[PDB]
Amino acid sequence: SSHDKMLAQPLKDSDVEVYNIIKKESNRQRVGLELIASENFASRAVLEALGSCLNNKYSEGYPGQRYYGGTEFIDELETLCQKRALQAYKLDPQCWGVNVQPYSGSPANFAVYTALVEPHGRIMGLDLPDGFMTDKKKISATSIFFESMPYKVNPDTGYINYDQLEENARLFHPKLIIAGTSCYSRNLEYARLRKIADENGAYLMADMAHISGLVAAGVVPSPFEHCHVVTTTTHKTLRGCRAGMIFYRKGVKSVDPKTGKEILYNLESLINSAVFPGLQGGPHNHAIAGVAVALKQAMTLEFKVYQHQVVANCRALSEALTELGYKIVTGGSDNHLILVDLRSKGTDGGRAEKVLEACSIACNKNTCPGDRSALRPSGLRLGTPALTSRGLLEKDFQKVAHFIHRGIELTLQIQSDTGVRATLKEFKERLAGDKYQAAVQALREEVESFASLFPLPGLP
Amino acid sequence: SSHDKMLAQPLKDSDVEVYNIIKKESNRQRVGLELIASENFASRAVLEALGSCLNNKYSEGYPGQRYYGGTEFIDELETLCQKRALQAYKLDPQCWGVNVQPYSGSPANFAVYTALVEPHGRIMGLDLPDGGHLTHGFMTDKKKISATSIFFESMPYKVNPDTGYINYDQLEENARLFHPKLIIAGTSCYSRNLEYARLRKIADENGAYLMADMAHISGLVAAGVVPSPFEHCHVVTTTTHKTLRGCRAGMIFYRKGVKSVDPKTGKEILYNLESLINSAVFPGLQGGPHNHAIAGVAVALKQAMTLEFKVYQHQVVANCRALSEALTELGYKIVTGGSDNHLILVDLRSKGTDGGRAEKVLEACSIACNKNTCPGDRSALRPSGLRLGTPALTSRGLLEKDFQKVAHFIHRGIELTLQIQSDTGVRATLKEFKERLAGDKYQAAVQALREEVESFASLFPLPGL
Amino acid sequence: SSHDKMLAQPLKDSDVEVYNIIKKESNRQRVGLELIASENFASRAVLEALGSCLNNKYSEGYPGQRYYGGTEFIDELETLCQKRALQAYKLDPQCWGVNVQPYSGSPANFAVYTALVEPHGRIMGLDLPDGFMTDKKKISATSIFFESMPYKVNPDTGYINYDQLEENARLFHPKLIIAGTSCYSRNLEYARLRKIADENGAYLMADMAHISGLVAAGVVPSPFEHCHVVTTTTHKTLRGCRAGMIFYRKGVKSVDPKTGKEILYNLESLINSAVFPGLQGGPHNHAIAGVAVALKQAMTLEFKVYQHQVVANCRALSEALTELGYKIVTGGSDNHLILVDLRSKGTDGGRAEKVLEACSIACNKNTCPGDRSALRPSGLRLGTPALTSRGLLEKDFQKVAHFIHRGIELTLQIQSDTGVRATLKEFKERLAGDKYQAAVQALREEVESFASLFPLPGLP
Amino acid sequence: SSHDKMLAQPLKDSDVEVYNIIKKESNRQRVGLELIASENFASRAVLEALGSCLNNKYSEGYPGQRYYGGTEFIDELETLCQKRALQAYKLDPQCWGVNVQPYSGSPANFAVYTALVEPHGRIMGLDLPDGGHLTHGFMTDKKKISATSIFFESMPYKVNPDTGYINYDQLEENARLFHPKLIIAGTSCYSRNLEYARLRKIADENGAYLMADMAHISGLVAAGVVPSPFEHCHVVTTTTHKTLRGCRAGMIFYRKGVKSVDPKTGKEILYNLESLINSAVFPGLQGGPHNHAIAGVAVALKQAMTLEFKVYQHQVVANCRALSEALTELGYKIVTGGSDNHLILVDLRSKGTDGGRAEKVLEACSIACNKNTCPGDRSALRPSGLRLGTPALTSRGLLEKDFQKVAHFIHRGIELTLQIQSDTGVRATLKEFKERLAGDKYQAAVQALREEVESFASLFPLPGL
Repeated sequence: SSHDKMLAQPLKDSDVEVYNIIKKESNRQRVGLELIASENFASRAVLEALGSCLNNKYSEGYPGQRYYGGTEFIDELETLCQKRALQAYKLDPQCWGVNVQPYSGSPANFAVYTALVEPHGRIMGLDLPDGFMTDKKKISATSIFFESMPYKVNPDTGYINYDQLEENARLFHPKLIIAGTSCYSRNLEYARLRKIADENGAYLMADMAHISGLVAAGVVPSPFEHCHVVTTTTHKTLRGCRAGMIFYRKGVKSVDPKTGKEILYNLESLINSAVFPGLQGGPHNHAIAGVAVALKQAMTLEFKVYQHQVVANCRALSEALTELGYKIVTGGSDNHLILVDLRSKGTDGGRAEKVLEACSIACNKNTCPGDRSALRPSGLRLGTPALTSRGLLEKDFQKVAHFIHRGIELTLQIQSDTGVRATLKEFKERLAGDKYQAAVQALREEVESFASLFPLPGLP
Repeated sequence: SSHDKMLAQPLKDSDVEVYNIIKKESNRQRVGLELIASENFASRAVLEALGSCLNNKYSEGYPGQRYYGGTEFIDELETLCQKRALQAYKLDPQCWGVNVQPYSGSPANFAVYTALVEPHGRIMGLDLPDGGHLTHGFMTDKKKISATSIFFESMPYKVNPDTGYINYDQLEENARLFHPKLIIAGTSCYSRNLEYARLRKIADENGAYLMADMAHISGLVAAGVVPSPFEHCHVVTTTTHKTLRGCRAGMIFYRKGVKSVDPKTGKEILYNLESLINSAVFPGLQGGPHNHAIAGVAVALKQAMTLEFKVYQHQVVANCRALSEALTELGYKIVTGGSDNHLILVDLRSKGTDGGRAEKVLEACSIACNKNTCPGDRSALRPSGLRLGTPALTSRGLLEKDFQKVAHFIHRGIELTLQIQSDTGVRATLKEFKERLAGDKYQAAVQALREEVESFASLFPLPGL
Repeated sequence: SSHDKMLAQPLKDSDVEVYNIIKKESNRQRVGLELIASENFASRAVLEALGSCLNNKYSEGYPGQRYYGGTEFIDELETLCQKRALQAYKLDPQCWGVNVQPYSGSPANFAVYTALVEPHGRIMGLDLPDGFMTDKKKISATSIFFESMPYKVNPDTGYINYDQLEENARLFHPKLIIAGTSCYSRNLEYARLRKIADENGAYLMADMAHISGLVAAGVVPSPFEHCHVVTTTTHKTLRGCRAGMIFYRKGVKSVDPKTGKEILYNLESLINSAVFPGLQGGPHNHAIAGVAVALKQAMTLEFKVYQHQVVANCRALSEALTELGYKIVTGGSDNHLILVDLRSKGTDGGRAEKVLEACSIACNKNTCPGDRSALRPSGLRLGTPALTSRGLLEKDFQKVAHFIHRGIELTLQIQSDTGVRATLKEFKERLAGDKYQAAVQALREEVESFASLFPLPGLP
Repeated sequence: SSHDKMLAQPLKDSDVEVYNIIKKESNRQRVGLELIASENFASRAVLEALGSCLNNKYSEGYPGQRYYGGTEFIDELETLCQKRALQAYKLDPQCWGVNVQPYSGSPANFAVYTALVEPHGRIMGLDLPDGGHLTHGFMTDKKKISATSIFFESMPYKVNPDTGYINYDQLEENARLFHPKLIIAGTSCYSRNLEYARLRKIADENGAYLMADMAHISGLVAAGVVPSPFEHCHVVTTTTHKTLRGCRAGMIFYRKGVKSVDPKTGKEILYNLESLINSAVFPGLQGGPHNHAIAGVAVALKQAMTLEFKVYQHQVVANCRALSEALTELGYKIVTGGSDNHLILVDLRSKGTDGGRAEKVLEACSIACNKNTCPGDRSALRPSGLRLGTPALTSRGLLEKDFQKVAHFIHRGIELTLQIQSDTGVRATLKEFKERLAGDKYQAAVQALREEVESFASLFPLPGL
């Protein structure tokens, strides 16, 4: 019965190519060390929920205002998901509302923009290379469909120039202030941004994606106390699937003493109209189920213990890097991400990242505060949200730092052999050169011996 | 301690609520009759590929222009997926390019819009009550609803209410006055084929691009039973589920090679849609692609290239024709006479009722249906037609005699609708009708009907696991 | 000293160049036959009003809401002007308002566009070649700042296709539909356009610039019966200065059946804000005084007698031209214009009109349905009211008909001698032939001796 | 018969109402004292040229590319006018071009905007409450008022509230963040000179154009007493009256010739602003130009090229310095310390009052002035400064002692205003101030002051007629 078995044949028997590809990817992820702030591993429950039968049911609409029938279970599931989302951050249901229909973070941001900014409006957000539009063309859709004037961080101290921000806000008259960032270890002053938005009558939007889990454990002050709209995601902190969440205020905005009447919020209806049928159509029920499972798993004491272990291991890694003689800029860090400058060592960030990738070591490259050169980014970024989930410890992070030191010594040897005056092309030519490849091979094997010890969460 | 079990505990033991919800949903879908056109059941291979470790790896960028390291396996997988996509439609790789980065159909449509329309431009697509989609342009005189109508200027063309076919003459006359930049060829409720040759001629006369939307007929194009629009259209946006039995994703096919030749100088002009689409998709709108979705699309495309898929599509169209003839045998008014696809539109005005009441009554007896307006209706909030789809049941093993039995069941349901409407009068409202559905008078009849249809549905298996 | 003379010396003593230029222009205008429909001759009263001391006063704003002090006289003058404007068309002041601040017709159109179209909106109006935007670029500012698609008349008969207009407007959803014409001299069904606007909830715009004074004499049905906003100029019919007027509806728009309430018109405030301080600044008081004098002179029986003489002379000229074998197209026209065709003779309108300008006869080409090319026009439009303002009678119009017949004969002779396949520059060179120069000089002497008998209105 | 009596009747016999209105206006202008900066009396030659028969002739089009016929005289007049305009400012015809077709300053500004800014672009002009003009961009948080703010995106820069000079540093820092396409250099209530070199450097660093507006100094640049901005600016729009003694019109000067050369290929780039400006003026916004206005501005430009004009401008600046020193001696605070142009701004916060009431009190005694906010005022509804213009009275033949007498009269008026304000209290509203002004107690004093100033002003003639 091959005709009936076609819909029931396993993946190993149906397509061996993708099966071998997935097996090789799992083998690489198991024996390869990962040091990336955005990299993590999801639990098995969310993986089982993604492969559920909810991928077939079409559920356009909202509970009580659906378009199709037989959506009682879907409505109950989404209600449970939104209740768990509201309870995870300890928010009053009468004043806060959550939406999980957007597919990811960028669609959620675009929906919020179409709902609030009234395209061709004015936005004020943080600059891209400081943690986006050009004079010749516009790359990001936010600059294409909307007008934005970014504010620059102070190049001397490294903090937001609040006086210049207020001046540019009162001179530009924006409609929404973006209180979000990608590379900023210091905590933002949400109260000052809130009072600025109240003085200018604009809204405040925060982006707590990269810290979505850090706020869950109460390690970072919650931005829900001042910001009106709070957009975030579910991965890179919560070990969940790829989805987006939007938090908006509900209730009375401010009572008007001129007429004695009160004004109610209107963000809920605008957002609900912007998500559907504005941009997206049928939501992903499996994604909502995975998000609900991740949110329920995050509301346990084990999540707080894991976050404490994360911050402790980050502090231990910073201390180990400082002990060996490395210069950690910006006075360490106040979050999980770690930024180090290897300019004084005599090695470039991109070359070091390439040599680390050659020996099964992962990292990230980004510019440093006060951009001085776009061709030589020396802001090598480190993070361990996934190694802590696997079961790494500070005594093991000492050996990880020893491996990083061996890698930087290999990079120094390569730069001394090929020459510091050599361009990037001839350097890329000598990554797999035999001259020292055996040494590089050594830098691989021991690393593998360190990777096969710890297990890999997921499906067996 | 408990940290090792937290990342390894099964969902049945971790969260019993969502487990019971999924079990109840599967039990409902097993004993139910699904007649929605955009409804199908994915295979086990796609479900297993979606729940792989690819959800952990971040793969922002394009092959050869990646931003991070260690992307060999992801690049190989995406290359295999795009090769299978190009081979599934028998397209020359030197003349056609495929992109699978968009998350779904609407993101792909918005990406093509921001790439080619040059926002604040002019768009002409199919009207929504005439079988169009929300992304094809929809706006009223009061305010704009769809994002395509907000960011762009859309003017949809009307369909001929007498014969039911698209009035190509009115479109040609309006193209000279409106001067559009891109013509949308996409249908959601339409039982006939489109004249892509005349649309391409009009686009060349007006100097505009052509964007086809083969969402429903996609799998049909995989079987060769429907003329492929790749012969005339420039851009082609399509989905992966619906009928192709894949995960929720979108695919964009664009032209490559020489677009035109200058007769005077002789210089060869090359296409420029590839770079624009690649820039609009990333980092224009979306960020990190879903590797699991790409793997599922690749598996579905590999499974579609078999003869079993063509046999399944032939059985789908045969059961569609059988259901159509069995329903027109009972005296039901069918628009346009027949159907050239899997979806059919049954008109209820010949029975003295509307589509909403019949859809709700079918919903009461576990019969999946959807309402839709007919060409020539005086109001959009009171639809008179019902949309039925064959492949949802055909994927389970339904036959011609079984389809005739389901047609008799829908006839009995329509008789029940007429009885309930005559019991509450002709001047009643819809709330009173819904209250009469849950009444004790018709409780026994609808209960017996639901039990009968559930016993009939329990004989066929349900794919998944 | 010299300061007492610099601001007191006449124009003849100050600058002799512009003085001689004005003298030559007046001499040319004295001996000649201006056959353009747009040209006219203003009275001496408005000429003295333009040279008044009102040019020094720099006033801004509207009466009762001025910015500077001591504007009582300007406010009284503007009130008298608007009262005379309302009384000239027999309009109820409680339902109609008039504004004279716009400088000309196109500024008034742009002001009402910024007031009622909400730029980046939708407009529906007649195109250029049927009495405007290209496929590559945009020429008019209306297509640049606003989106618009034109509706075209049927090619067989030439009347407005109202059914196709309804079918297009039902899907295009226009915000304001205009009703104007420059070469389509057939009456428009304003009731059907009003019904269309009420069905689509849009506004109706009228352009009575060509028939403005013709509405003052009651010869043409007034478009104020159905149209909401009616713009018009001040010259070419009423013999006034360069200015424009905007008429808008006032009162209750419609009754609200929900609670028995009523919706009042708000076009007044929008038009006022768009005019000032939207586009223009300080209005021209001299222009206001001139248009006020013109409106006061137009409300007399002499104006109606002049319009009757205009239409009688137009009928007589059309009959005299038809008698001489010249095929008049569309049976002439309705109000004041005639259009002779020369395609039956063989020569185009361009050669005839350039020979006419060579023999001191003022004519101009125009685009009409049938003449698919502007470089080779077949339509020669003339103008009646100028000769009537100069005092020409029926026998005088017959003499002008004999003169234009002789001119067409001379043009045909020139074309036959130079060849029908010759280019335009060959025709220009043949126009300077010895015998042709003698003939055109004789014709010029004849027409100058004919025109010297009739006086020229203006300053002594 | 009737046509000889209607079209030849004088204005006094035809319409007596407008005749009496004009007579009353002339009497008010002769007996009253005007101190507004944007006020002047045109010569009799311009008034005679305005009333010529040129109003009848239509001149739609450009010289050499006309549409109608018989325009040789109008073409020669426009050529003479543009030649006089080019020669008045000592500009090379091969490098500069002039256009006089715009009707006024605002239409010319809008034409330059729609020609160069590429609407929906970004502009940076001077703020309205900081001495700027309304056409230079002005918008609030609730809605947009100016058409420039509606069609374009404008972000104005403020003036230093401490010293009173334009903060070029803040403008330079904001130019890199806003990325403007055109920088506006213009003002209406600024008593100092502009640093056009710094603005040109900022524009070259940002790659944007520099649009100058020399309206209030249109005459000052003619006599060479103020440095000309043509050395750095590309496009300069100006008026024809205010301080030039001409009719209502506007002029636009644009650069011509080679803009820059390519260092790599060696090919020189030519300017393209001429064609864009010509297309934006006609048939972009306006239609048929005013030949009488062209003749009047030509006469004014020919009269301005004499030595009497330079002597008049020197007398204006001397009387302005004398009035400034008299106001400083009278204990009144002068903004920015002095004035380098014809206009001055006197602050009233040093005496404990505002300009709103003082303006109307001066108007009650036949003293014309205008209120304006001072740099540092927290509310635009209560302005504190008063703007005074010397060239309005200098055109009649006043001297330093005459301006000192006017300053003494203004001081007495300010004393009366302070007395009236103290009589009604500080917490009183402006309407209560108006009602208290109607009382005979102060009405007798203001009437005596009005009689005195009228008897003083009647001793001087009034140009015109």
